[PDB]
Amino acid sequence: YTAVATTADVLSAMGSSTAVSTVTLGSGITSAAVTFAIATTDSNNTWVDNK
Amino acid sequence: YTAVATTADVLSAMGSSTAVSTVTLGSGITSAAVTFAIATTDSNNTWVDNK
Repeated sequence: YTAVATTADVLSAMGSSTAVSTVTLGSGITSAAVTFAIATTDSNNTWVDNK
Repeated sequence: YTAVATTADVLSAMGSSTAVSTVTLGSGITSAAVTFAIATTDSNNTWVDNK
């Protein structure tokens, strides 16, 4: 009743891959990265805030 | 030399259909509209500024 409560859930409502492309294309000042390979061949791709 | 010049071109830089989906999905406070049918079925769709 002093600090606001949190009811975090795994919604996955943003699940669509095309939707993720939309949000990562028109994002603000961001530094989003992708891990897309297994640990023996893993990598991270870091791109522009909004491109 | 006083009024700025204009060199507008047909860019089609957002030619990809998903690119237009991104710009109409991540748009600001807009009123973007779509006409998607011919004169005998012509209409217009108006939707939320960013949804």
